[PDB]
Amino acid sequence: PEIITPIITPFTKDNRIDKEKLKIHAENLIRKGIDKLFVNGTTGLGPSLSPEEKLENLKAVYDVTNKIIFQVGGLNLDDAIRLAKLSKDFDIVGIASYAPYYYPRMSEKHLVKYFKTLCEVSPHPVYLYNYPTATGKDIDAKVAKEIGCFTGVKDTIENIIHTLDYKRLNPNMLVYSGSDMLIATVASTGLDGNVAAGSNYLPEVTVTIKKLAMERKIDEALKLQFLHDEVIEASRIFGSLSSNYVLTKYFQGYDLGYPRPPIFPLDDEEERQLIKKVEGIRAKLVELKILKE
Amino acid sequence: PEIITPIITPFTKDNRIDKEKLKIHAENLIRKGIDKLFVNGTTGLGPSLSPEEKLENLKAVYDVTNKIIFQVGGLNLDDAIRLAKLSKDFDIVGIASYAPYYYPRMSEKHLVKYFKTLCEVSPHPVYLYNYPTATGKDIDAKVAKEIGCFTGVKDTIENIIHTLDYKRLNPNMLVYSGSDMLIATVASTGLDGNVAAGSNYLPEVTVTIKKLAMERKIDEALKLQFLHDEVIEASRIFGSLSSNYVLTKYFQGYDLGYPRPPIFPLDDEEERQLIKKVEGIRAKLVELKILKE
Amino acid sequence: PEIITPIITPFTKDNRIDKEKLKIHAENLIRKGIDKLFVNGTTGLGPSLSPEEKLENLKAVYDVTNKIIFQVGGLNLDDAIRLAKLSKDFDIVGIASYAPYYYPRMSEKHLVKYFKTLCEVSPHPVYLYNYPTATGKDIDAKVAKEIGCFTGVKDTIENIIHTLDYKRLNPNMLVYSGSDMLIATVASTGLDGNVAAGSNYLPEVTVTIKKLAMERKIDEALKLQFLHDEVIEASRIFGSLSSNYVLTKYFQGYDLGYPRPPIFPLDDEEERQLIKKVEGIRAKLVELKILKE
Amino acid sequence: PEIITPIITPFTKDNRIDKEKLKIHAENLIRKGIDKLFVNGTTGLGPSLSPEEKLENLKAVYDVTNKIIFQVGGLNLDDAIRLAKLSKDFDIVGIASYAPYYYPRMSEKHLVKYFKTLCEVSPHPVYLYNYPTATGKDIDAKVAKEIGCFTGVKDTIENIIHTLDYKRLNPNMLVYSGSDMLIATVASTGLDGNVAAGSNYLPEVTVTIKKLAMERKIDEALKLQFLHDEVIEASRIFGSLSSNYVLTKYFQGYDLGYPRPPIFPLDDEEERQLIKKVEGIRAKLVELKILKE
Ligand SMILES: *[C@@H](C[C@H](O)[C@H](O)CO)C(=O)O
Ligand SMILES: *[C@@H](C[C@H](O)[C@H](O)CO)C(=O)O
Ligand SMILES: *[C@H](C[C@H](O)[C@H](O)CO)C(=O)O
Ligand SMILES: *[C@H](C[C@H](O)[C@H](O)CO)C(=O)O
Repeated sequence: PEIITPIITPFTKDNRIDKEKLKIHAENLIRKGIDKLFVNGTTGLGPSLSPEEKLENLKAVYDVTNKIIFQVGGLNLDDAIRLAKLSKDFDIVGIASYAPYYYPRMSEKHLVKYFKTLCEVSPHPVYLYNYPTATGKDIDAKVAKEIGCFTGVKDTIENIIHTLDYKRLNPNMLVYSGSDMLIATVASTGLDGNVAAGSNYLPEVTVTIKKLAMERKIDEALKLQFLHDEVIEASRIFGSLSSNYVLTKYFQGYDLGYPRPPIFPLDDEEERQLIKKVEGIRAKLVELKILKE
Repeated sequence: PEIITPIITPFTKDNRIDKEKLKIHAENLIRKGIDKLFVNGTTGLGPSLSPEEKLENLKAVYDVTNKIIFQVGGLNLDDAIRLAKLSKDFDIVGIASYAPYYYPRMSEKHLVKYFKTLCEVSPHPVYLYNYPTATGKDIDAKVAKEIGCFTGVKDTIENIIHTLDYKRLNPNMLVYSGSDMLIATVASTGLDGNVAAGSNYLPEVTVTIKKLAMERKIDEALKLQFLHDEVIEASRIFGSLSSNYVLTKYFQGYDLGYPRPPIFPLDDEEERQLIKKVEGIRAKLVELKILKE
Repeated sequence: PEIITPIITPFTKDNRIDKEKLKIHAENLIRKGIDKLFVNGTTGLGPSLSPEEKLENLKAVYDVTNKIIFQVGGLNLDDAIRLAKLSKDFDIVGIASYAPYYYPRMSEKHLVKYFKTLCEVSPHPVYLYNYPTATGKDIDAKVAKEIGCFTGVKDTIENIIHTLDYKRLNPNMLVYSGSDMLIATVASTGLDGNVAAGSNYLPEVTVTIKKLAMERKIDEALKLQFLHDEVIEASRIFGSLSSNYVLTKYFQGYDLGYPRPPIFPLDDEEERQLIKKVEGIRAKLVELKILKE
Repeated sequence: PEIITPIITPFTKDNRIDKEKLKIHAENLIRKGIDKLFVNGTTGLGPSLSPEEKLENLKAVYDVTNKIIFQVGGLNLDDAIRLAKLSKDFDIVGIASYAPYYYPRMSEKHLVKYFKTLCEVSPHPVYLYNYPTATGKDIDAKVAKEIGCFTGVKDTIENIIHTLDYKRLNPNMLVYSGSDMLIATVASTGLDGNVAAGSNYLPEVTVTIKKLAMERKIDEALKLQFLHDEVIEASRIFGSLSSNYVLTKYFQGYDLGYPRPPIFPLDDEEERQLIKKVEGIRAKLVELKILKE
């Protein structure tokens, strides 16, 4: 199974993508063993990016690696098709899309038509990004089977039965969990890996969890998974999407600029409180030799 | 109380806004007794419009009327602030925003900041568009009070206790329900009216439910409310946002072109089946003299 | 429209029904203008009562009045049938049942059969007690129509569109809201009344809101409804079912003993903090001559 | 890890517990390798049982094996205390309780006090039965740690993150999933097993999944798990609690009488239809040498 990072998008204080900070982060993740990078995902604020900015993300990360799944979805199908077509010139792993968001109670037929349209124009394997809480609707294993053209799915949902059903109904699909908390379990249970937001700031931890689980060191894998869970939980206190920038600086040492408002940066008081929640974990990880310092 | 129309956005065959068609629709709404037009709302596919398109919509409708509430919200706060500022040379009723959508679990602090920012830059009264199911979060009476700068609220929620609480906690605030099914009830119970999607295609009915209820003719208001409910229900069969276009052409006699995919137009057969569901209702309304021929 | 009290079941210090206190409570409710008493409801802790105790509550209240709806539902259909049958010697308004609770995913067919079974053996008119949050299932206007034998419905739900639909789909059905916060609205919108927990302790307030709304004094009815809402809200702080006991003694001047654990009594401090939250309101109602003091 | 059966309670035509049938089923389960029996659980319709019937189930099952977890909870705490103190004379594994069900919005303090009360009187280890959808309340790993007296937990929830959390926050606690669909996964990931409704009718399948997973034959375990999932899905067509009876007689060859209405028995036609849905699965199981024929 693989660890895939939904890469954060660094923005400048002028609210533009900071390409040079993006490349440093991408080079580091690849160096520390991350298999592939998911670009324009939730963690990268994809829904806050214009199509031009989605493409800009791909270009900059493509300077570092071709190990990329390129998220192109949105509420203007013509723009999503254009991005899909444009990816022809990049030797990447796949494109992806979440379901059309915001609008409640979209028919099954319309949702299927949306995805099959992307498949029809896609010059690469197409990944489903299933995230019901964010998008307001579910594209479960049976609907995915009906769409019929997915190479893989990232299933972000608090229900592993739901995730296993993709494998059960679609044996040749790649099936990933969107949870950092499930890296040990997913590697234990025959699933294909994790697109793990926490691998932005602790790629070492997520890779080592997966390694230990593969080795069938399940108790050791769980011990480390449970320390990583505490960092995930600390990140959620002030808002994980914002906290991810702070934790990446803290653990990896380079910064990633600002998020894009209304995803606001943590203020000084919030940062201090976040660091006090994780510095002990950071000590344990250095002790364990997972982190250098 | 008032009937406000979240006006449909007509698109051409090639996915641009049909400005002349939008002006015809707007003019007919005003002439048929609609009080204001809520531009770039959900019914208008506001989340699917770039900021420039949001501005185009305001300019087209403004050629017809200044009775406008201009919705400017989005996931790029620099863009919504720009739209808010640009509205200064339009003598309109107000600007509006839904909450930042898609991203789950955004903090009270951050949501509060987003809306206080818009109010800080706004040259007009600001209206809250509260839509928990689409945006994934709720800006209730309490949070509205803490933001402290809203002139009015559109509450799209089935819970009328929730809507009544805006008035309870903010006595001066104008408070509209986002439901077509609650026109008689809103009018009876001391609230300020409805922002009603179905008034796009049946403005005569929604204006008449309001008036009946205003005159304490509750049984009659309800009779007509219950008829209108059947039309809402039929619009949901193939997708209300797509169905609104078909109903407007059917009931009002002019067309509004296409929605924007992934809000896909109904096909011929769905159009036919939709019309069959509402024929006998059209007939009742002609007979009641609410509609002509 | 009516105000109906889902009467509290006072328990003794050794966890038995206090018959004398229940008769004293029932006399006062009837004296103060309450229309009917709903016995073994949620407020009465019906699900915590054995079938014997549910009969005992009926016998006691019936000493005071004929104006009783007798709730008999439970997870043993034979006991519910037996309570239905035993009601034949009581000259009461009707019997009632919530849907079978606890077990999720019960089929529509098995739900219809449970209610049709009770209608088949009932010597009295049958009222639907619809409470989806408590029971885990919804018996909506269309399901009620399918069951076909309800004389009325109490709909405890935060969605008045849902409550209105009972009237729409079943024009002869009596339709009550289970909300205290909706007394002004329900009377202004053509529904039949409220089965209101808060009328245990403020029957005078509930009757007055209803009267003011009936007389079309909506702003007066709201002002009063909004004050009542603050009392409801205070009661939720430490748990409504437990607080109702404390409030009834505070406002009506007699003791109602204890709830039945695990609905635990308020402790001295909770009781003191609660009274502190409503004492300003008690003063205002005295000043308005709604409460005599 | 273990497979624990939440054993069905067989009822006679006249709605009493069929002791002899219960004993035969209990005996067969143990002989087929089931580790422990969970008595008066959801599958055994415990909320539909009086305290006297809960105790009668314990006595009959105790004739067969002492490997019993005795579920005692309900909405009368005195009766649950009584059942707990009565279990003193039985040399069994433990007692258990779900949270007080039906009543929404019970405070954490009241839920804690309910369980600690049962812990203070228990003559055996105490197990948490956590079932949020059925009871309306979640007693999560943090609340479990606060209560402080649980030897183990049965977590009936699809979110395995939530189940792993009990282990994380309470490392000495026995942690079981209530899902039949998570048997391979739970065994793989270092949890203690499953309390599986489907082990009533396919005990041999559930124990083999567990053993395959234990042997790290994940693909083989999943294959069998996926077949087992199809029987669970089939059981849900006409209602799982009712269907469990028909499947047990079908797969195990003896009958378990009747459920207790409103859990109504399947009819002849529904039985025929269910069997036709699982026939082909039975053939697969025979071909895999799990079942004889
Ligand atoms: C995917 C990873 C998950 O969707 C986020 O965990 C959900 O917050 C991504 O694109 O970030
Ligand atoms: C426990 C087993 C689970 O609670 C169910 O199988 C899911 O409803 C039980 O006691 O039946
Ligand atoms: C307002 C009306 C409601 O928001 C929608 O009708 C709900 O679908 C609007 O902006 O369209
Ligand atoms: C009816 C009152 C409402 O059903 C509950 O108070 C809602 O909590 C009853 O029987 O109490």
